[PDB]
Formats: sequence, structure tokens, C-alpha cells
Amino acid sequence: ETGDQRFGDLVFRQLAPNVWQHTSYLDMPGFGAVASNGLIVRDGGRVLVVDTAWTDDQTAQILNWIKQEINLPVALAVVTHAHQDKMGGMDALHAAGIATYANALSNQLAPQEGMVAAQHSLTFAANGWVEPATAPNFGPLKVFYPGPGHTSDNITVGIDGTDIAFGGCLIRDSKAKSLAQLGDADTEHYAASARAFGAAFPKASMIVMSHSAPDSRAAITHTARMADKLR
Amino acid sequence: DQRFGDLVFRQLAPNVWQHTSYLDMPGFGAVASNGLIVRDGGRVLVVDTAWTDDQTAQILNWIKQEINLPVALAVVTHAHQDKMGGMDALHAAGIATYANALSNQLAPQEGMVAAQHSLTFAANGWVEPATAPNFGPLKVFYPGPGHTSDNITVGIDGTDIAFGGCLIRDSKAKSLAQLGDADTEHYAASARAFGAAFPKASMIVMSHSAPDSRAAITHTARMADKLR
Amino acid sequence: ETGDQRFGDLVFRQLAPNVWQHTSYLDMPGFGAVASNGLIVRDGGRVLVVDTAWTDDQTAQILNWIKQEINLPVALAVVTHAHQDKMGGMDALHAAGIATYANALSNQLAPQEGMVAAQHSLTFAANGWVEPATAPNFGPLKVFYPGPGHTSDNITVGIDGTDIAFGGCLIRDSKAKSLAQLGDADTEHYAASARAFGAAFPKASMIVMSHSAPDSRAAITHTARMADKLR
Ligand SMILES: [Cl-]
Ligand code: NA
Ligand SMILES: [Zn+2]
Ligand SMILES: [Zn+2]
Ligand SMILES: [Zn+2]
Ligand SMILES: [Zn+2]
Ligand SMILES: [Zn+2]
Ligand SMILES: [Zn+2]
Repeated sequence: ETGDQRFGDLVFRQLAPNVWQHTSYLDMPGFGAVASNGLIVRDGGRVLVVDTAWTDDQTAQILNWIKQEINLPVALAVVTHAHQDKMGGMDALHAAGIATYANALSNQLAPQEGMVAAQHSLTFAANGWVEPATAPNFGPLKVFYPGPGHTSDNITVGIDGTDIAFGGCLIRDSKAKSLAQLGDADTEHYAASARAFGAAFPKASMIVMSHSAPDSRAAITHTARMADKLR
Repeated sequence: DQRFGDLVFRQLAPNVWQHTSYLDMPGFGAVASNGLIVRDGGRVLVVDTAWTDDQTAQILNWIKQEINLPVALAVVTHAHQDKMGGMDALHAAGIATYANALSNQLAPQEGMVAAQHSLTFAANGWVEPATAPNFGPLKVFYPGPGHTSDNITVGIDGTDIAFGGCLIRDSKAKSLAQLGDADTEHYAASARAFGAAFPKASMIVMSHSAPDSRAAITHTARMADKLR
Repeated sequence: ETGDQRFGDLVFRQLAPNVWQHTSYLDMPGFGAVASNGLIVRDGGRVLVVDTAWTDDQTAQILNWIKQEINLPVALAVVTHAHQDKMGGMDALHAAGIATYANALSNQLAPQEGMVAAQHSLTFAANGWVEPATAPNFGPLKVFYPGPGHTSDNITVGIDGTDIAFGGCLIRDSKAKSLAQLGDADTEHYAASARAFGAAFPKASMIVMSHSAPDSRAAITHTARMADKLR
């Protein structure tokens, strides 16, 4: 697609002057290639990454692309929950010397899920905002825990200076037929958590998510309505 | 057993009592919920409120009569009415209250009053000590999502007792009785993590069964395997 | 039965001058009491116990019966696998200061079974006989691991100087209609393990077992034949 950059088996799409979406694919029975999206953010003289690819090899390719297209050191990465599409490439981040951050709950779940925990645990205030001492020097990344939904540990990220907020796997596109939630979903609170994401980033007009192309805020209201059906 | 008003108290160890309160739940009838009272030197520690403020005040008045030591702090194990229904009674009495940060985030949505203090947890599940000041023998462990996303558990140092709250059901239970806020994927691992956090505990106290052996942990984990 | 002795919820039957069988019961609602048998052995001025009762309180009843009726200290207990009927009372032994022994695998399985591990681990040679250094001062107790059957960890015990051998839950009543084997039974090897128990204690004429009264060697051959029907 126009605006998409193929790089090995990954796809990169510039979303804003300092923001790109990375996309990697995992082959799954019945579906073929399943895409997962993350973000790359240029912040002055460094790069920040949100979410790995499905695998270490793919995540190394993200770092390779950053070297080629941006040529600035990757300072830190934040992963948004303990599923393979978000934390599958933690090893490649650590081998590159990148400081990694995740919800403390994500780090506690990672071993059970067969993932590597991030090096640092984020903790959150009772109002959902990250405790700033657990997320030092995050630059424009505003990390918000909306409550359980897609998973108990899912977190979300707004990018200061842009119209962009990343709902991860919590938010689905405005035309999604289902939420694709599984047994680790909290179907009682999912709707309120989706709405709390909307409220935490009320001005964001481009909503980026893991398994759909970027959408309008209609993705948030649609997701919450579909989640209403689950309660 | 001992009675103050509508509350029942059962001594479990020299310094530990179980408190039991009841609420009529549409269909089920009178549902019991258990919490703990711990005497620790010159003070008393409470785990979980009763279903209501009035019932929780009854706990506080039994403590004053039978123990006659001030209640230093209370910890609540998740944002459901049987564990946090009586928060206002604790705050009216000047008691410092603690809950998982996530429990305090959920409390408004659940129609609960939030605790005054938020507990946070290391990646290994043990509470960050700075967030649980002066908990004495209370060893607070977050086992992972199960009954709810926010459920926490507590062992009593120097006793055989560990409190699984609503995560653990007794060895004769037929089901977990979990709802939409349960995590059926991780429930079994969380039950097993609770057992591993308090591996020497021989009396397992829980919210909706009388105290049981470690068979309650194993049975709960086996039932949880069947929801995965 | 004639000659049996009651203490609380337990029944004791003298089998030989220096050997008693202890029987405890577990209430299975709608099914009645499930009996489990173990052994008590007088060896000079000390007593040796094979298997606990189902619970700590029942096992304390065993210890009190020993004190009252034999009045010799219990030096050690050996438990024959990690099921409630054999290890359910470990805490009662430890509280009384009795040294406890089990197959290393039984001790490894105990935590996940909700049991308390024994203090000491037995290990076994390739021929099934216990490594003597791991079973110090066992006196007349001859411990044999016959291979997987009832469980992977089940062990068996002969009593030197008597005609008695204890098959635990591996050997079943010669009138049994089924093995009552569960998910942790090894049905490929069960028959060979029962036969190995018979060959390890070839002169034993009284076969004591966990869930029926003492039998002849027919209990061994019948059990092996029942297991043959499952290979
Ligand atoms: Cl995953
Ligand atoms: Na025990
Ligand atoms: Zn996910
Ligand atoms: Zn996803
Ligand atoms: Zn609950
Ligand atoms: Zn409950
Ligand atoms: Zn058995
Ligand atoms: Zn048995």
C-alpha cells in the first residue's frame, strides 16, 4: 500500500513526522498471516519503541529498520501486555541494550506465558496514570492503565505533541465484528476500560491499535459498545 | 463460635480470629463471607470488611470488647461487596485502609469506597514493602488474576494460616462460582502461586468456605484447570 | 473383626508379635468410609511406622495408641507414596519429633499434591532396592521400589524376620474387580511392577495392602492379571 514500507517481512508506516507504526505477521491455522502493530517514536536524539514484534528475529528487523531509516539509538521500549504479539521479541531488545518497561503485572505473567519479562516494572496510581518514578525519562510517552479488558494487564500510551494514542489490543477498529477476546479478558470491566482510555486521551484523533489499521475515535466508542454486549 | 450482633467470630489461633457476616443474595439466600482479625502486640489488624458498614462496625465493636486494642490498619483483598462493603465504617473509625491499587481503581465502578492507600506489587507477586508500612505478620501476595483481576492474598507470619480470600474454594466445592470479571486463563496458575507463596501453611482460610487443609488449594487449581 | 482394637476413629489389628496394621477411614459422602491401612513395627526398644493416616488428627491417634499400648518411642516413619491416605498426616509425625522418610519422587510430588514432604529422601538402585545410605537404621524394614504402577513413586516394604510384606496401594485385594487406577497410574508397567514386588519378597506369605485386609500371595498374581488387562 501507498505509504507502507516493506522491510524483510515487516511493514512500516509513517503516521507523523516522528511516529511510525511497525507491523509484523505470525502464521496461524485457519487465518494465515496475522498482523500485530506497534509504534516507533523519534524523541529528539533517541528512539522509543512501543511493543515488540511476534518474535525475536522480527524484533531485530525493527531495530535494523530504525538504524536504516532513523539512525538514532533506541533508548527504551514499553510493552503493553503479556501476549506474544507484544512481548515476543523481548530478547532482541535486551540483546541490543535497550531498557524495557512493562506493567508489573505483565512482568509477573510473562514467565507463565513463555515470554521474557521486561527489565523494569511500571506501577500505576489508583487513577490509572503511571507512577512517574517507574517510567523515568519517557519523553512524550504518557502511559495509562485503563483497567482490565483485553487482559488484566493491558496498558495504553499517548504520544505528547501528536494526535496519536495507542490502545494496543484493548481497542478494535470501528468495523470489527468481534473483540477477539479470550479467557484472560475481563468482560465485566472491558467496556469501562475502553471508555477510560478514551477519557485519558480525549484529544487524540488517530487511534492506533494492534490488530487494525489506525482509525478515528469511532474505534473507541465501537469497542466499548461491543464490550457492553459482553457484560 | 462467638457472636456480636449479626457477626460470628471463630478463634483460629491464639492471635487470629475469623469474622463471618451474611448477606441475602437474590436466589442463593444467606451468603456467608469470612475475613480475619489478627492481634499483633499492642494493635489489631483486619483483613476484609463485612458486607456492609453496619456489619463492619460490629466487627470493630467486638474487637474493642474482646481484644481492647486499637485497630491499626485494614487490608481488603479485592473490589467486591463482601470484601470492601464496609470501607466507610473503617474510615469513620480512623483506621488506615489498604487495597491493591487496581482494587482502588475498580472500586468506583463496583460501587465501593476506595481504600485510602494503594498497595503495589513486585513482578514476583510480593507486595512492595514501602506500600505496606507496619503490616507486622501480614505477608501480602498478589497471585495473579483469577477470581478477579485484583485479588490479593495474605499469610500470617508465625501461624499455620494463609488467607486465599475468594480465590480459593474448599476441597468439597463443586465449582469456582466465578463471574465475568474472573480470569479463567490464569485462575489455576494463580491458585498454585498462592500455594507456593505460603508453602508451609496448613490452615487455608477463604471467603466462602470454612477453613480447610491445603486440599482446598489443589482442588481449586484442578477446578480452574477445567475452565481454561 | 474379632481381635481388632479401636482407638478413636482408628482400628488396630495385631498381625505378628511385633507388627500391627493401623486402619484409618476417610468419609466419602454418599459412599461411606474408605479404609487405608499402614503398619506399626516394634524393633527392640523403638517403633517404626509405615504410612500415616488420612489426616494429622488420625495420625496423632496412631501415635497415642502406640504410646498407650506399646509404650516405646517412634524412631522413624516411612511413607509409600504421595497420596493423602499415605502422607496426609506428615505434620503430626513432625510435631512429635519423628524422623520421616519417603521416595525422593514422593517428596517432589508432595507440594503439588497438597502434602507435606518427608524430611528425608530415599533413592533406589537400578534393581529397585533402596540405597542403604538413604535408609539408615531401618532395622527390619526392607524397602523396595518395584517400578511404576499405582503411581510413579510407589514403594513397598518387607519386614525382616516375619512373613509380612507391605504392597501399599500397588497390590489390591485378590477379590478386587478393578485396579482403581487413576491418571497417575502407569498402566504399561503396572503388571511388571506388581510381579517385581512378588519377586523381591519371594517368601512373604502375608501381603498387607492399603485398601483391603491382609491377603495371601494370590493378591499379587491377581493384581498383575488385572493389570495385564490394561496394557
Ligand atoms: Cl501470547
Ligand atoms: Na500433614
Ligand atoms: Zn493480547
Ligand atoms: Zn494482540
Ligand atoms: Zn469477589
Ligand atoms: Zn467473595
Ligand atoms: Zn495412592
Ligand atoms: Zn491408597
